[PDB]
Amino acid sequence: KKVKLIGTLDYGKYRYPKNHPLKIPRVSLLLRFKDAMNLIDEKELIKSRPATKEELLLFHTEDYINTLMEAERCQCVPKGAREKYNIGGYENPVSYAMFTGSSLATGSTVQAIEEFLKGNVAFNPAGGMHHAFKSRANGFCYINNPAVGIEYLRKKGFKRILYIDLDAHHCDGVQEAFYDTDQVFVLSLHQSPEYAFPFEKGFLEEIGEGKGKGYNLNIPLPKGLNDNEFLFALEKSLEIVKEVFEPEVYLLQLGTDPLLEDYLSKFNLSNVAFLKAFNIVREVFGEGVYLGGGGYHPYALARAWTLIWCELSGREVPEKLNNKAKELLKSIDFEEFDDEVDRSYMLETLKDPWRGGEVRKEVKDTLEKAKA
Repeated sequence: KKVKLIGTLDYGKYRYPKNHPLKIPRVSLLLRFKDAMNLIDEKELIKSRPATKEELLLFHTEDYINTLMEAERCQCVPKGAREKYNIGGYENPVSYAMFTGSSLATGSTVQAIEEFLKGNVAFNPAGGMHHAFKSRANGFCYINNPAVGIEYLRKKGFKRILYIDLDAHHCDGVQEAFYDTDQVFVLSLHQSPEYAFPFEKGFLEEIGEGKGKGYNLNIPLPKGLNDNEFLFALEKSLEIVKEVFEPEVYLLQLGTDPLLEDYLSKFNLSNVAFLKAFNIVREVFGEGVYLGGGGYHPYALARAWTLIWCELSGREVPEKLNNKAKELLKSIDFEEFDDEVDRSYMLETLKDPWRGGEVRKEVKDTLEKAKA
């Protein structure tokens, strides 16, 4: 069984614009970072390929896909598309990430699935664009690779597919996509919509509809979440899923936004708890298909996914970053949101110290209601 990382430095040329949180390098940064740390070899890397039109149409509608292609190459917001497809605003702007970069991340998810089906283990850090809808952009996402991937598996004959989303934001796009079926089960832990995007979905009472009622489980969590609370919630929710669903295969999305250093979440987790969460899922369901996700702090993203790569790859995690790696991170013009918190300590070690605490009653209550 080989372990593979799907990626390419080309993502670096399809960055979001200016002000946008996705302006920073991410998968290209991960690749350069693992290379600088000498934690990856050429034969472990599979070059990302674009999703084909056919693969895209496994989930998205033609008119929507055609609009993304036209908007991108002509660099415009076609008449009626802002309203109809949610394209053009600050959130889902016109850029080359809208179709080319998105198609590359999505093809990489199909590649990750292809590798898994060959019996190998793969990680597509560019994947996990979980907010896009069948025919509309949303939450910085234009193409929903998790949904394309799940439909890819359904076409292959899988009838029990589990999707687990550990990103700090709700996979509203994925929820809608499989809300109606009992063939797919979606579990998402995320900041409560009472205070975080998408605000409109992500509540605990959304458990599906029709045949799929009972096959969607949202675990909304509070501000200031610590490591113990996140892992408590994870272990308990996995038990709920396990008692009701026996997956033939599962996909796991690993956005790094739940970390303390990422301002896009009110969660204050450590990279080490992030790593334990990943391993807890594997202990419960064995090996699955691994995807990236939201993560908007370059240092946080790089070190955390590096822990994931080291776990999968079977190599020891160095306790410190070498010079090439620190200089790489320092070269990223990022600018911390808070004028000065000082995140330079992140350059001094790969793993951060645990960030635990007591498990609040709120969290215990949510999981108890989720069970019933």
